[PDB]
Amino acid sequence: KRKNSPRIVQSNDLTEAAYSLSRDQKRMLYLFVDQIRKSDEHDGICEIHVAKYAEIFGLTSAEASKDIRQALKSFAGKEVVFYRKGYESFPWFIKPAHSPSRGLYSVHINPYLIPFFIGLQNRFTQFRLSETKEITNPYAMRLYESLCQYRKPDGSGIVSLKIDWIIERYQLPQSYQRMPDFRRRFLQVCVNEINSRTPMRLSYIEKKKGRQTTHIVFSFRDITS
DNA sequence: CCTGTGACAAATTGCCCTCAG
DNA sequence: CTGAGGGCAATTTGTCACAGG
Ligand SMILES: [Mg+2]
Ligand SMILES: [Mg+2]
Repeated sequence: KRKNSPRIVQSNDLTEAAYSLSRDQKRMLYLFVDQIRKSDEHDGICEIHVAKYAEIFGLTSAEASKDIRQALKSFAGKEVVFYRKGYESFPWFIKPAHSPSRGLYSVHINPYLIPFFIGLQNRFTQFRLSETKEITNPYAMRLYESLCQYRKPDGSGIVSLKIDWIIERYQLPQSYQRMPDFRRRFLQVCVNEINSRTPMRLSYIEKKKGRQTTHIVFSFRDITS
């Protein structure tokens, strides 16, 4: 099969939020949201084990330590903003991470994010973790999550996304407001990298209005077709 | 206006090595 | 032996000048 990798289940509000995290931060953010789904009333305290992280992401003990230490530092000052319109901004962490023993980090998610993570019925995105552990460009990650929000059961879909919305929720660098660059350094990159490192296969077409290009119409099928 | 491309810069990659318990 | 450190060269991301439809 391919069903042994953990099932990531995030609310569509998180899928659509505007924030900025590295690949490495997003890698961890998948793990945290997994822990949180164990509540009979959860508090926002998560733990991270170097040794297991290495096995999941195919990295050496030493380099897995570099990756974790450096991102935990980079969280501070980083906000996530939720919409639906609507406008709300929260901090990811409320305390610095730390290590009570070798190999172990304790992080403290803002408890208020707990409902935005768990979400509402028939209103959520889902994907296996194995589906996304070989992506490098975090932007390629954000797009894949989005596509997954519209995946039918047979692993196929069609969705049109407006470009001014991608620049906003995915918080793209300034210069990609000039379409030639948006084309070259974001769209063609994140599409090839999905085609290569995920079980999804993707094509696209550009919706133009006047001289301006305004929407990307993404459609895809699953490799097991 | 729109487009693509060449050049330059600043950032991320996997990889190497030392050293402490 | 693991993992907390320091470091590096090659490749990928981000910016912007110039040329043409
Ligand atoms: Mg990054
Ligand atoms: Mg790394």
